[PDB]
Amino acid sequence: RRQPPEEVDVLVVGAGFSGLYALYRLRELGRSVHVIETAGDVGGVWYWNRYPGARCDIESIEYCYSFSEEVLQEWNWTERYASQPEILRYINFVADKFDLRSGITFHTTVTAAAFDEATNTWTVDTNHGDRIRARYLIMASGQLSVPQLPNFPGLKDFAGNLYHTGNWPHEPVDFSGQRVGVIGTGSSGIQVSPQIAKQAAELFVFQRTPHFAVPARNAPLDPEFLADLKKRYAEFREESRNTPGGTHRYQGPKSALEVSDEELVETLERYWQEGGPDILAAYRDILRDRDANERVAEFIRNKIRNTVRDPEVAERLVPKGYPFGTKRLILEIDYYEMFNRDNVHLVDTLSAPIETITPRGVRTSEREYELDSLVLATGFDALTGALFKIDIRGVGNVALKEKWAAGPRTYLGLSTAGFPNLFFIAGPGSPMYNMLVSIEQHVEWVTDHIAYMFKNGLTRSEAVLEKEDEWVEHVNEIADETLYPMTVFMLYVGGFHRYRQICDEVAAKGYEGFVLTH
Ligand SMILES: Cc1cc2nc3c(=O)[nH]c(=O)nc-3n(C[C@H](O)[C@H](O)[C@H](O)COP(=O)(O)OP(=O)(O)OC[C@H]3O[C@@H](n4cnc5c(N)ncnc54)[C@H](O)[C@@H]3O)c2cc1C
Ligand SMILES: NC(=O)c1ccc[n+]([C@@H]2O[C@H](COP(=O)([O-])OP(=O)(O)OC[C@H]3O[C@@H](n4cnc5c(N)ncnc54)[C@H](OP(=O)(O)O)[C@@H]3O)[C@@H](O)[C@H]2O)c1
Repeated sequence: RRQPPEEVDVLVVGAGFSGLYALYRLRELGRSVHVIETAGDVGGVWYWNRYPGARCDIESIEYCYSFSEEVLQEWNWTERYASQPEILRYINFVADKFDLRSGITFHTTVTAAAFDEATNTWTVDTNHGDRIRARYLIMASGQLSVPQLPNFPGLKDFAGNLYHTGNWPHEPVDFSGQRVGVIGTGSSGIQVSPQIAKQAAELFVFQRTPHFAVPARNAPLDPEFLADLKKRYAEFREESRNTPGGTHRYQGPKSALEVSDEELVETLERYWQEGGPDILAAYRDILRDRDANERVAEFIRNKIRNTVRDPEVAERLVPKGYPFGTKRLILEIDYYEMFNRDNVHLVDTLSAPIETITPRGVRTSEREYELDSLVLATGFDALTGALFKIDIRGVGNVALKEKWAAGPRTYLGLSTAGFPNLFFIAGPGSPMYNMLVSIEQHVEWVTDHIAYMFKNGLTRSEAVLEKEDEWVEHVNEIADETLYPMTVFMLYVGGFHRYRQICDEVAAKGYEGFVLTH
């Protein structure tokens, strides 16, 4: 294990996509930088979420780095949507190309960080006892980096094998001949269940809230397509940077209501057959009005009812109530087709809640389920989970967990008043669709600001309380034009293109909203 240095210009937490780029760029900018990563290697979510079927929901050609021309040319994506193993190879390939691991401390977790106004420096501590002093602290700790253990009664009494998709074994697990239970039907559960059902004797999928999922229609990547794209990859990426989703996507111009029944069915079957989340933008007001939303929602519901041979099973797979697209749209591969298998059973925990885990399995208010293995696909902590596991003290030793107790309050989602020289990558308050585009934009803005601080001899950068309140209010206001609040708003819904413009303007105006001092 590598030892974190005593002093550094910038200390980064996290060796996922965000922290690795920050490390690369701050090196290129002539700054001393170092990373602290709990995991044994690089990758972030793609190092932890090694469960079978883990797959990206953004097309390979978009979900990738663009800062390096060599990488864009030498790497060859193979499928429309990259599997977790491939994304990890891609990440390790970048870490190898640029010798990043020499500036990373693995097998180490940041536990405390306190800002000292006297020296304008952060003092960062780790569980292993290391103490690092850094002028700036970059939190690349992620949004879903804390696997959340569902507070199930009697969980410790389970006699079989317990797995969590967010911390999957680094050696493949063979479920052949087992009775397996999967708890959770989000992205993780929908992706891992079809893979497990190929091995297990009996698979029990425990679902509480049913969610929307459309077919991914994953396909090999035409190698000649990739060849032509590489001769124009920089232009293609700038295109992507000028979109609301940070990805190429057709923008439906027509209102979901003004169309006929046959036209709405044919347009949506088009998307349903083409696959992917682009169906979200089939019509311009899917996420703008409940009526347009429900019209597109019923079509998907009926596609479910038509795929599941058993109408009893189908109707509980059909989401109802909350609107379509308000939660990140899941892509499924043979998931709804799974429930037509004879070794798969859908357990509706809305009708029969889980009372306790037992030595032999899971006991709902209906029966006890005997399971050889239990797979928890129960998501992660909120976007603040990685930060709340750290004792973060700012001016006046006020802990961040307190100020953010009523929610995370930031300026631009990048900084928070009372906590200078601290920046969040891909955190709350910023756009979160194609995270690789948003991550590159965030790393560049932050490391540009840090280079700016060193260039001008300034040593303390702090967001202004009033602008923080203004930002929190603006983010809230733009949200009310959408159906998102129907589930301190954390997500910026304005779109990547408009957000980047905002951030560039702030930077082009001497970092308006910040207070730089020495
Ligand atoms: C299973 C899964 C699938 C996803 N699929 C997609 C997708 O298809 N498209 C998309 O756009 N986004 C997707 N995401 C979102 C994902 O968070 C981002 O795409 C991106 O990978 C996040 O990069 P990051 O480096 O900011 O965070 P992470 O990859 O989460 O990296 C954070 C790292 O920081 C470490 N860390 C945290 N706290 C500490 C600490 N105190 N000390 C030391 N180390 C610490 C963690 O161990 C982790 O390695 C997915 C996320 C998950 C979990
Ligand atoms: N690109 C991809 O393919 C991919 C893959 C994995 C994850 N992700 C992303 O990472 C995020 C999390 O994904 P995720 O699937 O792992 O988690 P998730 O989306 O938060 O869903 C967790 C599921 O487990 C259920 N659950 C949680 N606690 C439970 C309990 N105590 N009892 C019963 N059920 C419980 C939840 O039911 P309820 O809904 O009723 O609460 C939910 O269905 C998502 O935003 C997703 O976009 C993406």
